[PDB]
Amino acid sequence: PLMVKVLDAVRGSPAINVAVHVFRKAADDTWEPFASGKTSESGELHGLTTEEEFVEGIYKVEIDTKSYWKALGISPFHEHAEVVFTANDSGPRRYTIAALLSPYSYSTTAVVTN
Amino acid sequence: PLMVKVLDAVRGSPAINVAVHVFRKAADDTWEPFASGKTSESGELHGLTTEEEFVEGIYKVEIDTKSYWKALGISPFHEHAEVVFTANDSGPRRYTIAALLSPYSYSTTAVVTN
Amino acid sequence: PLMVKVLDAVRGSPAINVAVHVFRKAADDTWEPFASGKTSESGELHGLTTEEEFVEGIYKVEIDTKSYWKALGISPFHEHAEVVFTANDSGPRRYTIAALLSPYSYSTTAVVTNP
Amino acid sequence: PLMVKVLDAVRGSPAINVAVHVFRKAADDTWEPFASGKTSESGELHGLTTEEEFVEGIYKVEIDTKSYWKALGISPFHEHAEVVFTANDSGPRRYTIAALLSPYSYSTTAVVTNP
Ligand SMILES: Cc1cc(-c2nc3ccccc3o2)cc(C)c1O
Ligand SMILES: Cc1cc(-c2nc3ccccc3o2)cc(C)c1O
Repeated sequence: PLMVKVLDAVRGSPAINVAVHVFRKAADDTWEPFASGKTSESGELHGLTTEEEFVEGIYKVEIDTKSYWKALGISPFHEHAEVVFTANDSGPRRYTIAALLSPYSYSTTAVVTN
Repeated sequence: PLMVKVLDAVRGSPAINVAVHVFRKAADDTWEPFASGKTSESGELHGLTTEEEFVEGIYKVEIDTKSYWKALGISPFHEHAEVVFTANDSGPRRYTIAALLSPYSYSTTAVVTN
Repeated sequence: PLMVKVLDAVRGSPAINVAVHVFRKAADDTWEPFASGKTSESGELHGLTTEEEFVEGIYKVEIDTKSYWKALGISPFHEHAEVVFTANDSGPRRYTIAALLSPYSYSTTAVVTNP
Repeated sequence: PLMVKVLDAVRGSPAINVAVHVFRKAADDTWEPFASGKTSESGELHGLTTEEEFVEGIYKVEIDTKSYWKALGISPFHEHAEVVFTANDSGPRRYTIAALLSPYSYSTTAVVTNP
């Protein structure tokens, strides 16, 4: 039900081998680790969770943009890119979180479908 | 070698049934019709051209954003979104032109891969 | 009534010295030159037109992004970024056309105000 | 030395009355409140800090986008837009953090200048 897609606006390419960490907000308002991985050669990270586990709640997707840019020898602005949202059962069932990265900027969108 | 992907930033969805026209710049500097279609239920338009036909040159991809927004009952700013680029044989072989649409704004990127 | 602002997403800076050409669609459906200029050290281009001259019409703002990137040593994807819109069709408005540039991407927005 | 600018991509306008909270990472690795305010009728938030107070550190600018959209009748995707960055680590700089908002998307950039 959750996929993350990361693109590079400098090179016009997928952003490959980017670390992504997903957290779920706990009852005490802290962020508990939920899922993680590294983007593939297509800039995608699949397999993070299952329908059973991905219950309604507040989630944070953290994309390690700084390390990505540093590996390319480029000085970036942000420590990371953060996407924070509520999963809602009454909306469509599949969430794609997409991010388009530049050294001093990023764009993010959600594509939520059935 | 050419795919167009259109997303809706208001609804968080693919932008479905959007008209897309591709033109190739002619020797006399006019834009000659090249390919066209309507985005699918996934916001994608595949099958526009072939490797044989998609020779090096300057291309324009015109996305009919105004009609899209009007069909949703939303007043938009732009007449259309235009993406103009050179196809180059020495770069990667497959071009995805992606657009992320809002009523008064849009984002576009190119994902060029082998 | 028409201002253009250009930012560089690689440098985190205004995009300075960017050429901008504005056209207006004529009665015969061709794109007539309307005005032109270059962005300043703030990434802004002011003074393109006047409220008298900026009548209703369909306008195209062409931002010459390719030349900008090439001069930074980047061979960019796009030839230019074009922004096409109807202006002043409910009376005079002020338009800011903003663009944020990367070598293989850009975003553009408009801020439209009624004086 | 720190300004926040917020634009609305649906309306083509400044995003007015947007709450913004700035935090700074403390020695113990927690996010300490640093400053806060709301965007003006221009979509800008000035006066958050001073060059004396805005020392080197890791800062988080939280833009309360959800509340903004809900008040326009749109149930948006994100809880907020957060911008996290190291500041002033090569001496004082001026930072503009800009955000362009849609219900299911945003973009953000920084403009960093050396006075
Ligand atoms: C211009 C743009 C494209 C995308 C985009 N998301 C995509 C997903 C699959 C294939 C191509 C894609 O392009 C995402 C964002 C946040 C953007 O600002
Ligand atoms: C297209 C765009 C414009 C801006 C923008 N930032 C601006 C600052 C002052 C005036 C107009 C401005 O437009 C910011 C972002 C994150 C964008 O994606």
